[PDB]
Amino acid sequence: SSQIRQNYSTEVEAAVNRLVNLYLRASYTYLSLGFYFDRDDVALEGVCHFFHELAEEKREGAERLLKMQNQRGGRALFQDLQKPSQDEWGTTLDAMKAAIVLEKSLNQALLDLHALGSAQADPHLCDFLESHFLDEEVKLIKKMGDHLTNIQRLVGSQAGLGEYLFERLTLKH
Amino acid sequence: SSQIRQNYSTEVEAAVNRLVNLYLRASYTYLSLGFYFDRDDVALEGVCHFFHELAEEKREGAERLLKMQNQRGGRALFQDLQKPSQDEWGTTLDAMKAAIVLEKSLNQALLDLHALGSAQADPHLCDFLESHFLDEEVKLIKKMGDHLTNIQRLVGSQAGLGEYLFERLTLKH
Amino acid sequence: SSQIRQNYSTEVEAAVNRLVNLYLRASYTYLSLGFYFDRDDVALEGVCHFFHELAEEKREGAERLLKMQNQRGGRALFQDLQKPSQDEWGTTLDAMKAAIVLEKSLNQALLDLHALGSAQADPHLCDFLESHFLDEEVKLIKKMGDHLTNIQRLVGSQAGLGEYLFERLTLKH
Amino acid sequence: SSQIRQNYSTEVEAAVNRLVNLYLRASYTYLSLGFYFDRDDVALEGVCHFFHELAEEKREGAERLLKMQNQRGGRALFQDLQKPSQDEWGTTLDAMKAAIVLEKSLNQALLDLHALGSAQADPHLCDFLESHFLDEEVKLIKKMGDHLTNIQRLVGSQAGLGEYLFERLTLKH
Amino acid sequence: SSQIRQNYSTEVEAAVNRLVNLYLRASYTYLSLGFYFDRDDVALEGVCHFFHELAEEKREGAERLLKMQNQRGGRALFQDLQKPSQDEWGTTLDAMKAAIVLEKSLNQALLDLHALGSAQADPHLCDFLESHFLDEEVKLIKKMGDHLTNIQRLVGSQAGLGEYLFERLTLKH
Ligand SMILES: [Cl-]
Ligand SMILES: [Cl-]
Ligand SMILES: [Cl-]
Ligand SMILES: [Cl-]
Ligand SMILES: [Cl-]
Ligand SMILES: [Ir+4]
Ligand SMILES: [Ir+4]
Ligand SMILES: [Ir+4]
Ligand SMILES: [Ir+4]
Ligand SMILES: [Ir+4]
Ligand SMILES: [Ir+4]
Ligand SMILES: [Ir+4]
Ligand SMILES: [Ir+4]
Ligand SMILES: [Ir+4]
Ligand SMILES: [Ir+4]
Ligand SMILES: [Ir+4]
Ligand SMILES: [Ir+4]
Ligand SMILES: [Ir+4]
Ligand SMILES: [Ir+4]
Ligand SMILES: [Ir+4]
Ligand SMILES: [Ir+4]
Ligand SMILES: [Ir+4]
Ligand SMILES: [Ir+4]
Ligand SMILES: [Ir+4]
Ligand SMILES: [Ir+4]
Ligand SMILES: [Ir+4]
Ligand SMILES: [Ir+4]
Ligand SMILES: [Ir+4]
Ligand SMILES: [Ir+4]
Ligand SMILES: [Ir+4]
Ligand SMILES: [Ir+4]
Ligand SMILES: [Ir+4]
Ligand SMILES: [Ir+4]
Ligand SMILES: [Ir+4]
Ligand SMILES: [Ir+4]
Repeated sequence: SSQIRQNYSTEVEAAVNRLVNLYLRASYTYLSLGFYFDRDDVALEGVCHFFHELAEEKREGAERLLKMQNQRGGRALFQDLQKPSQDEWGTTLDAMKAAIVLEKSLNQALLDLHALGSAQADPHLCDFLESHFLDEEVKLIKKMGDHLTNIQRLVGSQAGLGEYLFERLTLKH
Repeated sequence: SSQIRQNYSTEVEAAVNRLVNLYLRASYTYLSLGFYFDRDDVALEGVCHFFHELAEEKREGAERLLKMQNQRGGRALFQDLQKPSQDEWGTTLDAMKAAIVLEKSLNQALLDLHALGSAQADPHLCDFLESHFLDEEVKLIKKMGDHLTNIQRLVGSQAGLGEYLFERLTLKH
Repeated sequence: SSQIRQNYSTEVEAAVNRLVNLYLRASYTYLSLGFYFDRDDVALEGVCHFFHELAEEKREGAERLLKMQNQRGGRALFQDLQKPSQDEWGTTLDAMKAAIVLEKSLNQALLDLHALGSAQADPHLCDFLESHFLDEEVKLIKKMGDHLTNIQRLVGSQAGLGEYLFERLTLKH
Repeated sequence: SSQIRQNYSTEVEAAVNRLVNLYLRASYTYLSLGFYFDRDDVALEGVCHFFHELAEEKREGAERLLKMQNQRGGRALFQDLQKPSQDEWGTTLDAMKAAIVLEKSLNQALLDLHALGSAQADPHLCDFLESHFLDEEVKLIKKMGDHLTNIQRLVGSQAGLGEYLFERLTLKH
Repeated sequence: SSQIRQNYSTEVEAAVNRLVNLYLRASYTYLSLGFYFDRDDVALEGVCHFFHELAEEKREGAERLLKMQNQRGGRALFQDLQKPSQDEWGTTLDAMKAAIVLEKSLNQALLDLHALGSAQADPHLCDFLESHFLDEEVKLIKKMGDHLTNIQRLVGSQAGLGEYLFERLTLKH
């Protein structure tokens, strides 16, 4: 409310609600990725676990944004959550490529909101993103890039072997 | 690589490689300062320890920059490391004056890189420097200034006495 | 200084300063090797760790030489540190071959300094090298030779598979 | 005896007996130095302790030589122990200068015996000296040189002040 | 001696001395196998360890036979120990095939000595072999046969890969 709100633009408020929607959509995408790798005809437990953990992390990011919206006196507004872009996610390589495309879209949304906060002279917003989001996203994208390189090295002429070995020896089960 | 790189300018990448070189050069200067105060004809153990700890801290700073270069998808490029500016470092006062000149050159390089990141709208870079470098450097320069004042108070007409007492009663052995 | 110096030739003093430069150059080479294997497009953590540990070990060797220089009353003299011979290090096999070439150059420098100490009738120098350097170097070169053989066995017709498996099952992560 | 003796020259045997005499004489000199600094008109406890510890260390060195003489099948032969060179030892500076002259005479005797062992192709003798004596002597002479430099820095125009402060703040009480 | 000897034939006594020689020869063969797999150009630590443990076990078997020879009042007689049949042992498969040939020769010698004890009505001898040797040998030969099958499965078209993986994932390091 207006009782606490100070230096918190309507533009930032609306962009925070849109970023909550993006993070919840990303969480839903990772929920779908994780259950796909739990199928009996896919059966890669370390890949399931990897994506299920990211579903939780993206939900938590949305909840931290909503907490901050209320700390600044803005009002949460929820929109429909679109379903994920695919029903089946292919190989671990296909899934990791889709994940890094998703993360770079979140990172660009964070950078766009930081730029809006900078333009609005909203240093609390800018610090909030720097402290809780920007480095978490750079670290995650580096880890996904590391995983992509290792998955790609393992395809060789024996793709099933490579997919098994990556799941067994890199990912957590 | 281009697989992870996002919002990371070639200007920042090059300036990070130059700052790694500056931090490694500073580490090498402090290595030389510390071994000079271990000479049998100098023999000030607390001064040796002070500079040897700074050699480690500046190496660690370079390694954190290199880690960040790879997290952003830039490429580390190493150059020759120039030898320190002196082979013998004079009195503890001379050495502490040389140290604060070195630290203010590092601090200005940090501030210049922060300004470049600001101009490039690179908030991850700016936060990285604010979080791991800028306050560490202000604290160190304050401590060196405190030490300079105490060393200067102790010169009096008995410079050897004063140098001994500072090493014994302020510095760590 | 001349206050403590005894049986410590100017030839040995100068050769110890050159060996410090060689060890620091080797440390710098291993720093570069380790950050190359941390690139997102290389991404071999066990290889990164292997080389980063050697960077530390070679720095420590240089510092033990400098300590000994001062214990004998010689004077440390630092020179420029040349950059490593490559900016990119190829495969783990290429990197391990470069590492064993580097180590055999250090070992020959140790053996040359031992021979000079022998010729100068400097038994403290000879014992110092025997006690802290010669067996450490033989052990390291044996381990690198063991690793080269295992890497070479794994190339087969599936080089990426082999590189992954060596990193996962031999090297430490 | 001839029952165990092997590769142990009569020259080395005699030189070991002479070195025992030198170490016992050095022990006796340090006994005198320590009791002089315990006089009520001298009264420098940290200096007393420093020299009394060296009296013990030099006795222990003689006893290790005698143990080795019997392990090699040589025969200990004792000679008269000459009294120390002074009855009163002056200032801490005078005493530390006398101590480093004494230690460099012991070190030259060690180096001479090592050279004789080398010439006699007696590697057990050479290793024994390298392992238990040569580095102990280099470390001690470095510490004495460090102390001389600090004592000299403290003389200034207030020699009594400096002598008190060195004893209080460097030496152990 | 005749003071304790009872029901212990000269035939059994001589055959026990021959079996000691066979076990010591087997120990020597396993010593050679283990050091071959420690070569830098072979470098299979789990294979080294496997054979070095068998060298110890075969020595211990010989020592238990010698203990029993003296408990029965026979007299140990030692013969020359022939060197192993090869200086280089080929692949892990070649080495494991040589090991099972060696073990089946030991097992046949045990069975022959049991038959002699049976014929001599020497139940202490027969029980001694049943209790300490016959099942140990059946268990070892089963384990070697298990290993041969797994090594053979791994040759495929990538023999170096298979040899590495067997050493890493079956044998102990
Ligand atoms: Cl709606
Ligand atoms: Cl260059
Ligand atoms: Cl220069
Ligand atoms: Cl007499
Ligand atoms: Cl014979
Ligand atoms: Ir799951
Ligand atoms: Ir799951
Ligand atoms: Ir799950
Ligand atoms: Ir900002
Ligand atoms: Ir693991
Ligand atoms: Ir987990
Ligand atoms: Ir597991
Ligand atoms: Ir030091
Ligand atoms: Ir130091
Ligand atoms: Ir140090
Ligand atoms: Ir900023
Ligand atoms: Ir400290
Ligand atoms: Ir690393
Ligand atoms: Ir590393
Ligand atoms: Ir590292
Ligand atoms: Ir030598
Ligand atoms: Ir393991
Ligand atoms: Ir480790
Ligand atoms: Ir005393
Ligand atoms: Ir005393
Ligand atoms: Ir005493
Ligand atoms: Ir020698
Ligand atoms: Ir103290
Ligand atoms: Ir003490
Ligand atoms: Ir005290
Ligand atoms: Ir081994
Ligand atoms: Ir072994
Ligand atoms: Ir072994
Ligand atoms: Ir039977
Ligand atoms: Ir074992």
